[PDB]
Amino acid sequence: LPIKLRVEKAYPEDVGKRAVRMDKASRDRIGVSEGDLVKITGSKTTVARVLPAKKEDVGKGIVRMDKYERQNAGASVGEPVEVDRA
Ligand SMILES: [Zn+2]
Ligand SMILES: [Zn+2]
Ligand SMILES: [Zn+2]
Ligand SMILES: [Zn+2]
Ligand SMILES: [Zn+2]
Ligand SMILES: [Zn+2]
Ligand SMILES: [Zn+2]
Repeated sequence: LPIKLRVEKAYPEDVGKRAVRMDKASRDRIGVSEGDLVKITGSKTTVARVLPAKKEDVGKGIVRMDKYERQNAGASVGEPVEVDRA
């Protein structure tokens, strides 16, 4: 089973990276470490590398995604997506 996390915007420093940020609890729940590939599915599905959360975001059930990943997952900011190992 995947986990669900709420889409939020990427920090500018991560825009144009095929990568998303999620905290360690979230990584632990799907069994991935920083640098591994995750599958992300809103209404569409895409893949991206796992980055750790910024400190301000630890413990939040969010996943930070830039515009390209949001487009490819078919998900808007504030909507949940399913995240699983790739
Ligand atoms: Zn920064
Ligand atoms: Zn990207
Ligand atoms: Zn790993
Ligand atoms: Zn890093
Ligand atoms: Zn939507
Ligand atoms: Zn929000
Ligand atoms: Zn749902």
